[PDB]
Order: sequence, then C-alpha cells, then structure tokens
Amino acid sequence: AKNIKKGPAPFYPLEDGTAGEQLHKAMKRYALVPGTIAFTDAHIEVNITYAEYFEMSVRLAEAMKRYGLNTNHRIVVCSENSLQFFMPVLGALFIGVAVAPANDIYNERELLNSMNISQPTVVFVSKKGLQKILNVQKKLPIIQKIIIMDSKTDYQGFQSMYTFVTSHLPPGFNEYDFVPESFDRDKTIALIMNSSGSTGLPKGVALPHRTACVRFSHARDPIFGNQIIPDTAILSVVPFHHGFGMFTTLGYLICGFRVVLMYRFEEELFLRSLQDYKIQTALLVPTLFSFFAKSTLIDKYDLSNLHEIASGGAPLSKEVGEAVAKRFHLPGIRQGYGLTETTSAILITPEGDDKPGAVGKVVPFFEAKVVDLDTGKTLGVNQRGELCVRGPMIMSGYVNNPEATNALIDKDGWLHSGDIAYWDEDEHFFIVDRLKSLIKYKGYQVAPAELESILLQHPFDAGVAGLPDDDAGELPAAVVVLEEKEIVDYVASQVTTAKKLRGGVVFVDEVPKGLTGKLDARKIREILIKAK
Ligand SMILES: Nc1ncnc2c1ncn2[C@@H]1O[C@H](COS(=O)(=O)NC(=O)c2csc(-c3nc4ccc(O)cc4s3)n2)[C@@H](O)[C@H]1O
Repeated sequence: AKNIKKGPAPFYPLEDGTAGEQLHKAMKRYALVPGTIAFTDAHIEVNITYAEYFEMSVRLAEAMKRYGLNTNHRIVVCSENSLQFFMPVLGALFIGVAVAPANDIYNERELLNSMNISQPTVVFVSKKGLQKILNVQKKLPIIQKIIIMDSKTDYQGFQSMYTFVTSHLPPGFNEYDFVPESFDRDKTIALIMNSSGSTGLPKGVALPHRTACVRFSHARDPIFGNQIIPDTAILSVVPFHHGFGMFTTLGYLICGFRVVLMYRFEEELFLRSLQDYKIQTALLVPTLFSFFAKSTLIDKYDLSNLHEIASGGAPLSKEVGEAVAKRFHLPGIRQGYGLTETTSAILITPEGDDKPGAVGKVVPFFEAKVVDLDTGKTLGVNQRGELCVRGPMIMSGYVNNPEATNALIDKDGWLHSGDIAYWDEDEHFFIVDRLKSLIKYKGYQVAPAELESILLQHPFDAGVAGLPDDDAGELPAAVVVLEEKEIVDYVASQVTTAKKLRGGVVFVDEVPKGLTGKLDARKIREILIKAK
C-alpha cells in the first residue's frame, strides 16, 4: 500500500451540481462585475467580458433548448481557438447536451471518423472548418443543422450563432432569469473528446459532468491549480478542442480569469502579449520552448507580472525547462500530466513542491501506481513500469466501444496509460516515455529522450526511433533537423555502448510531431525505414 501514491485532501472542496450549473453560477457572478474580461483575442486586440460571454452563452443555451436539444443529443464544436469557441460549449453544458469538439485540422477521413463516433445532431463550425464539414456530412445523416461560429450574419447560406439565437429566442428574454438544467452528473455526458489513437483511428472519450466538476476543484485549488484572485490574466496557446485546452480553459472561466488567446503562435505577439496584458500564467506546450530557449527578444519586455509558465501534453527535457525558467526569472516550469481519458492532468507540480524533470504529484481524489509489464505486479520506489491511475475524472468509457474501454480500465478502476514512469522517495513522478516509443536493442532498453537530449547538445531539432533489425530487434536511429557519421561518432562518445546510434541518421527539415508536441514515432520510423 506504501507503493500506491495517493493525492492529498483537496485545498478547494468539490462543489455540488452539474458542471453546467457550476459554470453558470460562477460566470453569472463575474458577469455582474462591470468590466471583467473573460476572453481576449491577442491577434485582433478584441475583448469579450464575462457579462457578454455569459449573456450570449445563456442565449445559445435557451435557443438550443427551444430547438429541441436535450440530454439525448450531441453537438459538435469544430473550430480553431477563438473568442467564440466556448459559447456553444457553455450553452450545451447549461442544458445537458453532450459536446464533441472536433480537431479543426483533422483531414476529412479523421473528421468523418470523429463525427461518425459522436453522431452530432447539430454542428457548430468556424468559417475555416465549414468546407471540411460539408465534404463529409453526406455520410452523416444524423446531422440536421450546421451553424457558423465566427460570423455575425448568415454565412454562405448557414445561420450563425447570432441569427440562430434570434430565430428561436423571444425578444424580451432575460438572460439573468435563466436557470441551467439539473440532472444526474454521473450519468449525463459533458464532453466527448477524441483520443490520441496509437492503435489507429481515435476513439470517442465520454466524460460525465462529474469529471468536469472534479476538474473545477483542481482548477480552484491554490496548490494544484490557481487560486481565485481578481485581475488575473492567463495566456493560453493550447488547442481548445483537446483535453489540455478544454479543461484548463473551463477552469479559468470558473476562476473568473481573463483568458488571452491566439489562433496561431508567433514569438513576438506572444511576448508583447505577456507584457501588455500583465499575464500571470502562460500555458504552453513543450514544442514552443525552442523559441524561448535562445532568448532573443525576452529580456526587452517587462514580464514583471509573470508568476509561472506551465507546460503539459508532452515531454519537456529537464535541460530546456531549466534553461527557459532561468531566462524568464522563474524558479522552474510548472508541469501537468494527463490523458484525454483522464479528463485533465492527474499529476501536477504542486505550488512550492517543485523538482526539475518531474511531472509532479498525484492530484486530490486520485491514486497512482506503476506496474510490471509482464505480471502486472505493483512496483516500488524508483522502479520503472507502466503508469496506472484511478480517480473520479476517469472517463465513463469509449463511445460505443466497450472492448477498448475494458482494455484500458480494469475492474478496480485503474486506467493503464501506456506510459513508462517511476516515482521517487518524495512521491514525485517521472515520465520516461510512451512504452511503444521505447527502443529495445538486443534486450536492452533505449529511451529516445536521452539520445535526443544528447543530439540537441550539438551546435536544431531531432527525433529518435528504432530502425528494425533481425538479430538486435531494433537499432537506435534518428531523424535530425540541422542548424551522419559525424553525428553517430559524436553520440557514441557521450553514451554507453548499448545505446549507440547504430541505426544511423536521416536528415529532414522538420521532425514530425502533433499539436501538443508529441513526436510521431510511427512517421519517424517510416522515414528511417525508407531512407536507411
Ligand atoms: N507533462 C507530460 N510529460 C510527458 N508526457 C506527457 C505529459 N502530458 C501528457 N503526456 C503524454 O501525452 C499522452 C496523452 O496525450 S493525450 O491523450 O493527448 N492527452 C493529453 O495530453 C492531456 C489530456 S489533459 C492534459 C493536461 N492537462 C493539464 C492541466 C493543467 C496543466 O498545468 C497541465 C496539463 S497537461 N493533457 C500521455 O500518455 C503522455 O504520453
């Protein structure tokens, strides 16, 4: 039992009611404080207040209700990050309609797969994503209505959220007398998120309202989240359609924070925005740390108010993290680790309990352990195995896929992450890598991160994978973005014999990786397999 790591009691208690009720209540309070800003588009320098956000979301909620949407229905939200993104999200949560965000850069096959799973009756989509939706809806007769998110007028023959609302709301509708729907928060689905899909096509991850309600505890937790304090602004550059961006942003709204967003990253827009908006917290993914590592523009700006930079969703090398923290005059980088299937982060760096390299400690309400791959036995301190976690943010299941659900989550509620991890004498957790990413040369384990960090030492980017053999099983190899034998012999001079770059090198102009910064191990393997 000493080998089960447990979250402590929460510093902010779990709240009663559906996630919709909790968001409604908080945002109505902020709405009544004049000038409170909920979202800011840093690209166009436009703000929207809580009063405006609250009022439009409630109008969208009532309209959707009058349209006939209820807990038997799903909507899709398909959009890049924007001021409008969370309007249909909140509207739907207020009335118990399940929300299925669809990645806005999905190709048509991926997009069709996602909506085939969520089976939406109504699709909310940005101007930019509209055509992809049209290109696949023929195969999805479930869809009865398409609404454009980021237009005020009708747009290409489709209603916008504004004209939709106006065609279903009484003109004398009072937003402040609206009452959100009450329902069973364990049974009623809040979100249907898409999984990563290592085993192929993504799945639909169903998240009861309860898991959002537990997130809101973590979010308001002064130690595992961010204490509610007026005039707090966050700069977020994380995709809203992904678990990382979805449940941080809903938390920030519950906290009454100003969420400063950007539809795409640019170094200077980011840095000026930190300054001019007096940002207290920047929420990043690891891939962006490259730009900030070399400094450049940083020390020009007044970042007096920056308290923390938080990373998640992918590995962050200890070196880069420490380097970037130093430049920003921060003690370190705050981490969070989670999976779509755990709703949000369930390992988080507690305030004042930092340890370089660690992704943090088990959050309140949760437990974690690491197990033997061969027998499933619980392992002890410093022993690497598969990270398993359990707690009330674990998904209720993959939509219409009970087999995959049971393959992931066992009878005691443990979710099997597919990550190799260990914990230390103080209960800090370290992520080694995805198990499927590990390289096995003649029986010995080789972790790509160590070879990558070593290749990064040479005076731009790189990805390490296992080139198959026949005797060795795999040989450590790398694709490298420049700023072969020169690299190979350099590596062999930094590591032990078992983890030398016998696989070779393949030069590319870009290392394949996902939105949140996870390397595409499969694509990198194909690149090496073709070349060498
Ligand atoms: N911090 C991390 N370090 C190393 N690896 C990390 C990681 N986080 C996710 N991963 C990897 O992503 C995989 C899952 O990817 S995923 O399914 O797309 N889902 C996610 O990546 C995911 C879902 S929720 C979430 C986070 N929420 C947060 C809230 C606050 C905060 O400060 C930090 C975070 S991260 N991440 C994991 O299995 C793991 O391999």
